[PDB]
Amino acid sequence: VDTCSLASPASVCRTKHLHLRCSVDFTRRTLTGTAALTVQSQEDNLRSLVLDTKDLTIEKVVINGQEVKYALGERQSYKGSPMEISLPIALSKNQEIVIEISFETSPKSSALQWLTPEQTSGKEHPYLFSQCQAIHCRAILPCQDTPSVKLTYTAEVSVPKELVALMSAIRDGETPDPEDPSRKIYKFIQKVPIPCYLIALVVGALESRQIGPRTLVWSEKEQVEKSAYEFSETESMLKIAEDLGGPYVWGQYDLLVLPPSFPYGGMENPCLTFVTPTLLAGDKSLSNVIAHEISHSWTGNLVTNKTWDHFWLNEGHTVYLERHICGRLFGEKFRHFNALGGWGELQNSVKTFGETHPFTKLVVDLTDIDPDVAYSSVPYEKGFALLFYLEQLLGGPEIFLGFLKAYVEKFSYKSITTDDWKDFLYSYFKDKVDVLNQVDWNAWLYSPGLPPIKPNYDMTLTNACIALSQRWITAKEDDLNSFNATDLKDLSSHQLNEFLAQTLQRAPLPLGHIKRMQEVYNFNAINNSEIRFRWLRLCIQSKWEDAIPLALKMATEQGRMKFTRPLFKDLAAFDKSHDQAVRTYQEHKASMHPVTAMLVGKDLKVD
Ligand SMILES: c1ccc(Oc2ccc(-c3cnc[nH]3)cc2)cc1
Ligand SMILES: [Yb+3]
Ligand SMILES: [Yb+3]
Ligand SMILES: [Zn+2]
Repeated sequence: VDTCSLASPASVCRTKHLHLRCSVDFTRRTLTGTAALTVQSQEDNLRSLVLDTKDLTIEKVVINGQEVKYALGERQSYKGSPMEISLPIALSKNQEIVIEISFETSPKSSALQWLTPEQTSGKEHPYLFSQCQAIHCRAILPCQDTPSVKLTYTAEVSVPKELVALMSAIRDGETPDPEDPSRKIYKFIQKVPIPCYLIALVVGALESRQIGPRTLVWSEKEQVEKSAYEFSETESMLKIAEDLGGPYVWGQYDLLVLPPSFPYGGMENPCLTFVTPTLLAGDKSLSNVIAHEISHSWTGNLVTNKTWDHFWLNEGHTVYLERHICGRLFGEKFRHFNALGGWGELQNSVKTFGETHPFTKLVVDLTDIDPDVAYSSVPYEKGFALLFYLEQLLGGPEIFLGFLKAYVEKFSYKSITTDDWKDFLYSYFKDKVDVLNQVDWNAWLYSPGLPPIKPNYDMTLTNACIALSQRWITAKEDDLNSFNATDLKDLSSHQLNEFLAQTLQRAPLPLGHIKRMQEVYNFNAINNSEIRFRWLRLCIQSKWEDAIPLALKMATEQGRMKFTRPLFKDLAAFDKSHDQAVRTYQEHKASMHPVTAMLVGKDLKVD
């Protein structure tokens, strides 16, 4: 039972294939076309079925060349409206039919962001991008919008000829549009069965540069060169991931660097990972996001969560693999450093939500909950902590990686629950069941708050961050002169970020301390988005008025939710910037990504 979907479940019927034929209309801000769904009946005498839709305009439904009856139910908030389709003939079990739905998206589709030329790098062309995870595919096309159903797809997308279209699929050619010479049709093929949240589309003035044997980086021309350098470790990370998870089955691994309003750090769209331009630090320091997206090619894209209640399966295992890739490239001491950092991020999420909050549970119950509202570090970090705890309990990383590879092999091309995962863990580790029976499963999986046990972490790389953070926290006015730029000479950008995170956990600090920190460290000059984000939060929470224009600029010049949401919340909580935070949000609301706009609105209590 997928409580986030209004469609017929996989026990009734299953979509096997989607053939999408659409046109991108920038003037109307609509995608117009036909979604031809190959549906297989799982029941005898099947006469109707239900699909998910959200703000879609349906023109007609054609089956076997004839128009059929359909009805749209009442809208159920963020779940959208169920579409019931009357089949022209009753279907036997395993019988297939093609249902061709003519539709148009709304300009306010929650899956899409339409950008005017002014909102892009080049300033001459418009731009469009999609983001389906978790339940926004229904706001693009009618579908069984549930990760419990996997389908292949083909697509033909008509766009203005001066633009390029890309999808989460293999590029299958381009031709002039035979119905409009001012347009081009780009073709796509996704031969590997995927859940529909993995369907993705981008249309804009895109250029590409090859960075590996199976990787192109795509972006507007202005970002191509910086992107090619930033993500140069991609091929080496793909090779390590294959060693850990088995063959890469997707063919190509391309990267698309989106405009700054992209709401997430990355999105694992198959064949075409989408990334935030906030990774463009100039030193490859934020490349763990690429390692994370690459890992999803196994954990999430091959083995998928059956419902959103089991999303931790996707994230926990991906973070676990991501940390091993970075560990193979930079050492085991670095893997422990990132892991311990992740525990800190989990402490933060638990503190923010509250230790009894249901969203702090590993397995959640999303009935009547908008998944976008539940989104946090919890499934990532509590999921990772569980796996890291199990690794230590079970004999170490080599042993636990053996389980991960077998797990991916066992469940490839399937959608699974937490019970399916636990059963296989027990089956794989049959000779260690007595060890497994010591795990407090009810607490780990179903209880809110911090996990019952904290794993063991090597402290080598963390020690200098903790030492410097503690020097600042315990410093009195007569100690401020003892700080100097030399305090940072032996710290990597990762350690600098960790020093800020540690200090931020004890914020506010006195205003004189924060002013001294700028004087000696010149943190205002740092472009690295992670570091700048934590430094600006530290300044605002410490009531430094000078930081207000810097924090407002970062919150609005980019839209990665991880940065924009806490920056707006900190600015709203500071009396000196409260009014400016609310006004800036209201002024930018129309230009923002629809999900980000909704979430920042809720955070600020501005309707
Ligand atoms: C993007 C948007 C929403 C989404 O849905 C969620 C979010 C959080 C959980 C969750 C699990 N434990 C605690 N929170 C589960 C599902 C996933 C991706
Ligand atoms: Yb081809
Ligand atoms: Yb003193
Ligand atoms: Zn992920």
